[PDB]
Amino acid sequence: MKDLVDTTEMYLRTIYELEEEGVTPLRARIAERLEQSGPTVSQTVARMERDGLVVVASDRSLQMTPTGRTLATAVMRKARLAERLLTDIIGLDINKVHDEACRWEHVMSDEVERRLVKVLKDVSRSPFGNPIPGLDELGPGTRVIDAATSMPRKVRIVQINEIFQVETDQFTQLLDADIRVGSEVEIVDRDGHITLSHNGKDVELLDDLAHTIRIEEL
Repeated sequence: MKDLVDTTEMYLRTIYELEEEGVTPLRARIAERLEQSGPTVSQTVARMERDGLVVVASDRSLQMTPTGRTLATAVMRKARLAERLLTDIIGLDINKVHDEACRWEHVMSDEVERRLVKVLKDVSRSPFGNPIPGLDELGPGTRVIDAATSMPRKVRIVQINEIFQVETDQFTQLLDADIRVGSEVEIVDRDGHITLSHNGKDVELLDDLAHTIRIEEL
């Protein structure tokens, strides 16, 4: 949980900050920043290149691939929401906030993040002045097929994406129990998702629709 994957996250955060600061992301630069290289950044970077997280450009700068950038962004979002939490609510001494949040970034789930944006006064910037990125990405709430569990719960519909369906029979089925963009009950079992809407009615979705309809926690 934090001694391999989090090394990767630390490296990605460092590259992100260097770009943010207007500094060319060079390996030596990353090395002093993290007080590493002995077990050089070189071996770690080569590993990230294999995983498709970054590419070493012609000069020597590190360019994050789109997937790497998406991961780097989530890490910065978690760190900065942690800083905001540690400062506004916990009240930890500002001189200790940076280091604590650097550890916390590796353990905060997306769900905790969603609650923090709801509980914090302002999530615009961190206490250190930098903007908190990826708030949008947080919330396409999620593919129904994944967000569903054997344990029922309410959620809100962000998109049905009927445009992408081939199996039309369920459109009217949904329309009857309403289900357009409102709370509903989600549940799994024999891998078949059912749904209850504002009108106590059930609709057993077919794979196609279950993979496509996207909800959003509330």
